[PDB]
Amino acid sequence: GSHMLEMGDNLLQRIRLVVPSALQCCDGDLPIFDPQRPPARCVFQFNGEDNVSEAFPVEYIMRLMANWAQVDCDPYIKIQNTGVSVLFQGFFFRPTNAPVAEVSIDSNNVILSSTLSTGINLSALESIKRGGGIDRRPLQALMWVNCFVRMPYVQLSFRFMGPEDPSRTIKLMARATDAYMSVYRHYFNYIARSPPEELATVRGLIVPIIKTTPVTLPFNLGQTVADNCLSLSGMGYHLGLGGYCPTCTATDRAALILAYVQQLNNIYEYRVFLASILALSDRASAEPLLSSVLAQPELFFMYHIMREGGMRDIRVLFYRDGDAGGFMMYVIFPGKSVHLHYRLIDHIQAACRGYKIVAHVWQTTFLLSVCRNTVVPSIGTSDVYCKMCDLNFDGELLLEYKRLYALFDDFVPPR
Ligand SMILES: [Zn+2]
Repeated sequence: GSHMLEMGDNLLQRIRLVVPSALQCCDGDLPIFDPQRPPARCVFQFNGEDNVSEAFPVEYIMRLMANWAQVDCDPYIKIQNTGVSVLFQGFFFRPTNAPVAEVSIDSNNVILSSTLSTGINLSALESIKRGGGIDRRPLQALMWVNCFVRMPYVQLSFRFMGPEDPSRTIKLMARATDAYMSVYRHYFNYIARSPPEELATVRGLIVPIIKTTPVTLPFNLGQTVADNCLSLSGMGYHLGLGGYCPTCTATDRAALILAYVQQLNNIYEYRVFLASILALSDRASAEPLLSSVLAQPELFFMYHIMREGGMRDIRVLFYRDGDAGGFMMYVIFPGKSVHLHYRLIDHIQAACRGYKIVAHVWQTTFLLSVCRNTVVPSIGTSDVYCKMCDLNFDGELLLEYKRLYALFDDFVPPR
């Protein structure tokens, strides 16, 4: 009689239970759910507002739904950029032409533009799980989707999470199988009796199973998400999770434009910037060259952000951009290792919108290439040229730029 209505509500309530509150439930008017005839329409919806950074327990919800259904199904969850928010939409079967993300353990990031969407179903999730050798024991490794709502964009990351205490989870599955006497069914029937213990269990999957991921150079920083850091060294090329990176754990558009028009003041701050233009003047007056580089204020933004972020010993090289005109810039890192804090990557991406930032390695030197793909008030070229004449430059600095321009004259950004 009423049982069927109760079975469906118990499901949706347990789903809403495990979804963090920042992703607000926004379901409409839903019908009665028949386990033997699961619906094909959308069964739940959760919404994340702009600037939200939260994780969705995609795998747990999928397996909960598969456990509820008394027939074969392939739970599918669609992740959509609404233009003002991220929208998670759940289904028992993937709609006809719904998208499925092409992700793996190592390539796990997805960036959605405005109005676009991606998705994933339990079948694809399981395939990714068995290809990466992930632990398949129930509750040892479940996938979540970390979302960083950064309108007009939505950043996603498909990550496998695990328990802080695996032994505490092996014992839970031991008590669940005892009461019952796949193995997931034992857990879901047991945990159905204690919503509090179910919440505590899902909220306990908070240990990333893959804290670092390899990348291939050249690496476009546009493939990162807001909490990704980047490490380049003799240990390889890796993306990290800002929260779980030991190095990491250890200014809007206005302030950037304000820094460009106020560069003449605190001339020492970008002494290293002007010294590059001197060294570039030799090879082939310097005033028309200085004007061209200042016509690309994003290049100054990058240099300003790098040093505000602690990367004080960087060097910048300017090369004519054959395609877009003007100049591209190489940020040369010192030494044989570099770590870009996740906050720094976020900053340089926002500051240089319209420019591609790509990490390279050339002649034992790590670098970023900044190539062109809101008006900034122009400054007086002559005002900067005159300050450049009065500035003093040590020979070591000028020789450094001599060696660097000679070293990178043969460097060709793959693009
Ligand atoms: Zn880091």
